[PDB]
Amino acid sequence: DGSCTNTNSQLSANSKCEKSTLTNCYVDKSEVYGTTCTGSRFDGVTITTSTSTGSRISGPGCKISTCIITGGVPAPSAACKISGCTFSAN
Repeated sequence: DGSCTNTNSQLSANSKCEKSTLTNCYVDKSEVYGTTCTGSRFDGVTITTSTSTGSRISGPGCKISTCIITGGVPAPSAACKISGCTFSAN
């Protein structure tokens, strides 16, 4: 019972708790769907089940699609669909 799905990190206590957390995540008014954390930072973002956790993710209307790890890095996610998003390391 860690606030919906926050048992170690912070999903903004107001986003989409559709996935537990590891020990390094602080989102703000966002929407994630079965997404992993491990190491990353969110803030005003609407993403779905995505393995992107490295840098900070923000967007008043950002839309991601799965993709892979992040961290201000492109990574092998050329197949990822990101539109209207602002991120850069965490």
